[PDB]
Amino acid sequence: ASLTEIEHLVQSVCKSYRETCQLRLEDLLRQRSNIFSREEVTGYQRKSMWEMWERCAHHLTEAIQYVVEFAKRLSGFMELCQNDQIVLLKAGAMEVVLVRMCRAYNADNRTVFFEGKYGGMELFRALGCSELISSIFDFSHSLSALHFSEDEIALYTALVLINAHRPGLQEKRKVEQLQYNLELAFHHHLCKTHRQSILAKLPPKGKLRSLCSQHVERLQIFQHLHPIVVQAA
Ligand SMILES: OC(c1ccc(-c2ccc(CN3CCN(Cc4ccncc4)CC3)cc2)c(F)c1)(C(F)(F)F)C(F)(F)F
Repeated sequence: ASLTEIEHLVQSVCKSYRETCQLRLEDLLRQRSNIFSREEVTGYQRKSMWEMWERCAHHLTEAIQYVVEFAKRLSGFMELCQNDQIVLLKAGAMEVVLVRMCRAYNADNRTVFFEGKYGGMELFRALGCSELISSIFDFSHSLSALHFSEDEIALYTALVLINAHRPGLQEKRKVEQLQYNLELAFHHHLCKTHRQSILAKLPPKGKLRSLCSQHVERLQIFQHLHPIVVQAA
């Protein structure tokens, strides 16, 4: 692993992120003042859990599609067998969506960009999932305090996906090598940018993991009775 190779991996991972980040940072920021009105919030709260579930399902399905496209552009991911690609994505795609979410989160007023405007967590009341929604807002509140840059999100979410400890992998050594390469790139870039300090402030991978298991359990109990077909890209 030469300096030139490490830096090419850095630049490469950051390019794939730039091409598959669903929402441009500039828009998210300039729309921070565009907040749902009290009447609009009441409108979301009056919807049935079934309508709200299908709006969130569509929103999450779309975001997962971008995370999948992100993975496919990661050096070496496509050279993995189909089984390992699926294992990695099934275990990590929703964790990455939760990480990316902090870009759309405004720590000042505790609102998130959702269907065109910023709203607090009371927007999702109809789902009857206050505790879980609150946990998701707290998680992205923590990441916002770190001031995650776009390249830190790119490199960190690459490491969420490329994890040689996911059970079910058939080529563990090949994933281990990809993982260590990405760890090198991530650590090298933090040094270049003077951001060593965030390693210890990052959440433990078990925090993100537990958050997504509670997520998917409610996810399946919802889709068990209300399926939907979404678009592509
Ligand atoms: O698990 C449940 C659940 C219900 C709703 C959300 C949910 C949906 C949307 C948002 C706002 N988004 C976050 C993702 N961000 C992606 C992104 C960000 C930045 N750049 C590119 C892409 C766009 C903004 C927040 C939360 C959820 F996460 C889980 C429940 F808890 F209710 F049970 C379910 F499904 F069962 F209903």
